[PDB]
Amino acid sequence: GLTPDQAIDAIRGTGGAQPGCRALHAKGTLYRGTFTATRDAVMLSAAPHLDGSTVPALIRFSNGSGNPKQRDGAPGVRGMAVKFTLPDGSTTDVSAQTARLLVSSTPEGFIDLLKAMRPGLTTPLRLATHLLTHPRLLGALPLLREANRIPASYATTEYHGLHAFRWIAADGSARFVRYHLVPTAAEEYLSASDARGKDPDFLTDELAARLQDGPVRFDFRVQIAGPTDSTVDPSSAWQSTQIVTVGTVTITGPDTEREHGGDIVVFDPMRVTDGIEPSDDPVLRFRTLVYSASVKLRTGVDR
Ligand code: HEM
Repeated sequence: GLTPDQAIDAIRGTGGAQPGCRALHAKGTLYRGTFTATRDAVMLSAAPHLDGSTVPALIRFSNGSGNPKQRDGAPGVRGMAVKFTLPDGSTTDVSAQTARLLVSSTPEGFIDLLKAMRPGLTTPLRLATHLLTHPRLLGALPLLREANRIPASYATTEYHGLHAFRWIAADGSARFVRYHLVPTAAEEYLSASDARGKDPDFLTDELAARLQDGPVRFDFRVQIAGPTDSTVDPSSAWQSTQIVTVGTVTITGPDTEREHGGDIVVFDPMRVTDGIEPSDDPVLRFRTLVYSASVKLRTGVDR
């Protein structure tokens, strides 16, 4: 179907894939913190970072746009990606953003919507046409709106991993889960009016001041799949309400140790670890390949 390079082309054609920048989620900042799982998390997965010990956590908050100069006050998706360092030095990532469900069940559908939302030219028509070709999306309009809200702070909105992951415990038991990173701070958003007058990078200024005041916390919750919940379609709503907090990410300040010299920081949803396996999700599988392409472009090195 769609190839990694074609995805990058589509992204570039919409304003992303800027020189030296992540093709998408170009604008973002790194923060330092730690993660500690609840005592029962070990019953769900044998992953080392979920055994109750405290591990290092690198967090990047970003704007989904491919434009590194994207204004924070403009409508748009926000991202929160976390990289956990394990005892043996290896790392595992959790990638999440503001939409509750993926707009499409396939990489092809996603890219088509990305292009339909390209220049402001005839966007209304292009989007309308896309919707007629993608009925399911047309029936969840409120979710598309929710995904592009303007948060008062990166710390005052929630993020979702969307894809299902298979969590396997030491006893060999397994369950499929979807990731949700929820703030302990009250959720808060800005009106179009208030957002309009904000500085272009008001979210990073806000977060810097917020952290100076004290740590920021996000609870890591997993939604456990129900009997008819699809483990392969991230655009499909789940009926399960079996959602449990498995840990907390405590962020204490901006990072200054990473992305210097030749250090490359990439949050890949496929970077799992023992006790966690990716589902047969086509978008999930496609992402690692597209990210490798995006990284190669911004760094020059490939993997
Ligand atoms: C098939 C569709 C998708 C494509 C083509 C895509 C592409 C990209 C690209 C090119 C980047 C910049 C990567 C880099 O250079 O490090 C990126 C970043 C990101 N993507 Fe996706 N993505 C897709 C779907 C998703 C989904 C469904 C999520 C939801 C969890 C997501 C969450 C993120 C996040 C959180 C980042 C931020 C990375 C950071 O701050 O370092 N992406 N994506």
